[PDB]
Amino acid sequence: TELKGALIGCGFFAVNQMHAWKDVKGAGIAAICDRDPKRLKLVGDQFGIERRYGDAAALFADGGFDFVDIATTVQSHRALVEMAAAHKVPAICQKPFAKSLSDAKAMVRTCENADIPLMVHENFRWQTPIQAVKAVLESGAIGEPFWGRFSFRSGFDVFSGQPYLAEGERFIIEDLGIHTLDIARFILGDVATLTARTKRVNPKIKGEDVATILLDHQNGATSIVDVSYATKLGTEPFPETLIDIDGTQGTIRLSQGYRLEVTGPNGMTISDASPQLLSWASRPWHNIQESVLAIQQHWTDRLSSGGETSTSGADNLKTFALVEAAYESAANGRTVDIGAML
Amino acid sequence: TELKGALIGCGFFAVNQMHAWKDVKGAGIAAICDRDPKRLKLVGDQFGIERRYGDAAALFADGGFDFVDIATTVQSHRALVEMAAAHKVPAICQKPFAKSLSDAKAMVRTCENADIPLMVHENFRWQTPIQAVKAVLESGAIGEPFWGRFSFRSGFDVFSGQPYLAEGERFIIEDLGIHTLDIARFILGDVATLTARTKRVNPKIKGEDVATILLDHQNGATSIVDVSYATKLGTEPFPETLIDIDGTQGTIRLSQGYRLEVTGPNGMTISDASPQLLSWASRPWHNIQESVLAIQQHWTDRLSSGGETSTSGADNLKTFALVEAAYESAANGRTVDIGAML
Ligand SMILES: NC(=O)c1ccc[n+]([C@@H]2O[C@H](COP(=O)([O-])OP(=O)(O)OC[C@H]3O[C@@H](n4cnc5c(N)ncnc54)[C@H](O)[C@@H]3O)[C@@H](O)[C@H]2O)c1
Ligand SMILES: NC(=O)c1ccc[n+]([C@@H]2O[C@H](COP(=O)([O-])OP(=O)(O)OC[C@H]3O[C@@H](n4cnc5c(N)ncnc54)[C@H](O)[C@@H]3O)[C@@H](O)[C@H]2O)c1
Ligand SMILES: [Mg+2]
Ligand SMILES: [Mg+2]
Repeated sequence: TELKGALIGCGFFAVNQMHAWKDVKGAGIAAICDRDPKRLKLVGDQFGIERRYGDAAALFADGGFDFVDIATTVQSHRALVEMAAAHKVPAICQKPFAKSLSDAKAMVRTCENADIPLMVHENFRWQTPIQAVKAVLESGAIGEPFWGRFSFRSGFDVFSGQPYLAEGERFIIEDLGIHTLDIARFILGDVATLTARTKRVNPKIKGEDVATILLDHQNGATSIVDVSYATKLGTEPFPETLIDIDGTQGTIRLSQGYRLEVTGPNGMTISDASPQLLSWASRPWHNIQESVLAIQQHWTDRLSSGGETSTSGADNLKTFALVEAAYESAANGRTVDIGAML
Repeated sequence: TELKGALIGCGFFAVNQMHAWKDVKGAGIAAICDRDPKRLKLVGDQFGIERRYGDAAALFADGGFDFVDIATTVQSHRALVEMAAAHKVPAICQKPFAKSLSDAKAMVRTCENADIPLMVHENFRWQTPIQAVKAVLESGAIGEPFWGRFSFRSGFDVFSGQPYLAEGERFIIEDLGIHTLDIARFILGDVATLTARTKRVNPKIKGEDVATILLDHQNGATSIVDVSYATKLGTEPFPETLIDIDGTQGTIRLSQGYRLEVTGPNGMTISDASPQLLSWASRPWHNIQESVLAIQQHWTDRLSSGGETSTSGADNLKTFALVEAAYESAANGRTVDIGAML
C-alpha cells in the first residue's frame, strides 16, 4: 500500500516537503499543482514528477491520489480544503491554517462532515529538541509544571526567502508566533486566557515584528511567549525556540545550541538535543527540515492505521485561537477569554 | 566634619548597613536604637556604639545626629519617618517603604512640608552589574531600547534569615519583586500600565512565591518581570538579577555569574560585571552588601551636595505603585493603569 499524494503549491518551502516525501515510508508524490508554471516546471523536474497541473480543479477532477498536501499561502487554504473534502481526499494544510478562526472552523466542519482526515502542517512541535522537552516533562522528572517561557528572538533575514512577510499589516504572530503558541499548548496544555502586546521595530516592513504574550493555562501554569525578528545578538540562534519550564520537583532549560539542562531530585543532567542533519538538509534550517519528515511520516502512519493526527484541524483550532486572541489583545490592552472564542 | 547618623532597627540586614557606614566617607553611626534589648546589645557591642536607646522617641528627644537610618520592618516605617520629619532630621527608610501607596504618599508629603531629604533604601539598583547594564544603555551602544526581561528565579532558603517571609500572606512581590520592578524602571523608565499573575507553590508558606508581571513602559518598551522562590536549578543563582534588553541597534544580556554581553554595530563584547568582595562582605551576598555601601555613600554625597537622591521617597512611589498594581492585577486578572494610582 504505497500511498500516492498530490502537492498543491510548489513554492519555497514545498521543496522541503517534496524532499521529505521521498524519505517518507509508505507514501510519495504522484502529481503536483501550481499557478506559476515556472515553479511547476522547476519543482517538477527536480523531483521527477510526470503529472503536472496549472490549476487545482483539474487535478482533483483527474484524481489518482490518496491524499492532498496543500503548501500554498493562506488565501487558497479554505477553498483547497473544501475541494479536498468534496472529492473525499484526505488533506494536509500549511500554516497559517486560515485567514480567520471562522474560516478554520468551517474548514474543520466541512472535513468532519465528509469523514476525511485533516492535519495542519505545524512542524515546530515535531523538532527533536521540542520533543525532548515534552518527553522529559511527560516522565515526571520535575513534578507538576507551574511556569514556562518560550522564546524565538532573532535578527535573521527571513524576508529574502519569504518576501510576503514584509508586505502584511500583520507579521510575526501570524507567521512565527503561531508555532511558539503551539509549543506552549503542546508542553503546558490549552490556554484559558491570553494577554498580548506587539510592536514594529524594523522600519522596512508593514507589520509587527516583536510580540510578547502572557498565557494563563487551564492546568494552572503561567507561561511567557516572546518573539522578535528585531533582536541582534552576538550569535544568531535562528531557528531555535528556547524554553524554560519550572515545576514543583525541578526545572527544564532548553538553551541555544540545543543544550538541554534538566534538574530534579537525583540531580542535574545535560543532554544534546541537536537535530539530525538529513542528506538534503541545509544549515541552519536542518532543524525545521527534519521536523518536516517527522510530521509527514506521522501523517502517513496515522492515515494507514485510521487514527487522529497530532496537529489535526481540530487540535489546531485551539492554537489558532491564541493568534487571533493575541492581535485582539494587542489592539485593546485587554485580556481575551480563549474559551469564549471556540 | 563627618556626619552623625542614628540607626533605628538593629536586625538581620541592619548589620550590613552598620558595616557600610564604617566604610562610608563623610558619615558614621553616633547612636543605634532597637526595641529588642538583646539586638541593641549585639549590634551596639559589635560596632562600638556608645549611645543606645530602647525607643526612637527618646532617641529623637536627645537628638545630636544629622540623619536617621530606619532599618526596621514595615510596620513602624510611617511613625519613624513622621518623627524624623517632626524633628527636621533627614531620613533613610528601608523597603518596603510603606504598607500601602496611601501611607507612602502621606509620608513623602510629610517630609516635603518639613523640608527634609527622604530616601528609600532600595539597593538592587546600586549593584555593580545593574549599574553596568544602565551605563551600556545610556552609552547608546544598542540604540533605543524596545524590550526587556528582568528575572530573579531562585530556590534559596531566604526563610531562615527572615522568618516573617513565610508568615506573610503576601510574599514575593512585596519582598523581592519590589526590587525587580524598581530595576525595570531604572533601566527602561516609568510604567504606563501593568498586568500580573501569581501563585503559591511552596506548601510551607502563606504567600505567593511566583510572580510574572508584564509592563508597558511610557517610552514604548515592553518588559517581563518574572520572580520565583520555588525554582530548583542545578546551579543556584541567588541573589543575581538576570537582565535581557533589546534595542534598535543591539542587545544587552546579563546572565548568571555576572556575565554581561553587549552586541552592537561594532561587533560584540563580553565583560565581567561581578561586585567586589568587601572585607566585611560574604558570599553569595557580596552582591547586595556592596550596594549598601553604594547607596549610603550616595546618600551622604547627596546630603552634602543638597541634591535629590536616586531612590528618593517621591521617586520610589512610582516603584511602589507597581507592587500595589501587581497584587491588584493578580486578583482582578485585568490590566491596571499606573498613572491613575499616582
Ligand atoms: N515551518 C513551516 O512549516 C513553514 C516554513 C515556511 C513557510 N511556511 C508556510 O508555507 C506557506 C507557503 O510558504 P512559501 O514561502 O513556500 O510561499 P511561496 O509563495 O513560495 O509558495 C506558494 C506557492 O503556491 C502557489 N499557489 C498559490 N495559490 C495557489 C492555488 N490556488 N493553486 C495552486 N498553487 C497556488 C504559488 O504560485 C506559489 O508558488 C505559507 O503559508 C507559510 O506560512 C511554513
Ligand atoms: N537588600 C535589602 O535592602 C534588604 C535585605 C533584607 C531586608 N531588607 C528590609 O529590611 C527590613 C528589616 O529586615 P530584617 O531582616 O533586618 O528584620 P529584623 O526583624 O531582623 O530587624 C528589624 C529590627 O527592628 C526592630 N524594630 C522594629 N520596630 C521597631 C521600633 N518601632 N523601634 C525600634 N526598633 C524596632 C526589631 O526589634 C528588629 O530587631 C525589612 O523591612 C526588609 O524589607 C532589605
Ligand atoms: Mg517515499
Ligand atoms: Mg564612617
